[PDB]
Amino acid sequence: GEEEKKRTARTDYWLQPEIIVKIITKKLGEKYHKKKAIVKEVIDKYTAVVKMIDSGDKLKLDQTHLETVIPAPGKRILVLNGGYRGNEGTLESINEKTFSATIVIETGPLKGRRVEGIQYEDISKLA
Repeated sequence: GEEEKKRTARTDYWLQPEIIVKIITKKLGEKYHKKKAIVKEVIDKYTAVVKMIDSGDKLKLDQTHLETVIPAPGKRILVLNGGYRGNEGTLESINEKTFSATIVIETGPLKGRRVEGIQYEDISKLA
């Protein structure tokens, strides 16, 4: 949004369970590279368990081995960072200019908050 924060780095950990991420590490194999997996469990916030959506395999990858993926408008997302982090949102529209998205909070008393400028790195495709 209209923030004087030139850096959108809220928290260095962004791994939340029940989100889809893309494996950009290739460390476990190319069969896992650029593939989509769901976080089954986060261990130490910087490390999480991802179950391959396609392969079905259970992997143990660090945040640096994973990348947040952004769905289409109308889909649910999990906001990972910011003052809304931990909440669920619906993707309204994306801003590829700032690499951010417009999401509306769908959880708690914050439900109904359509907040814009949420970086693709601060949200994830909800499982």
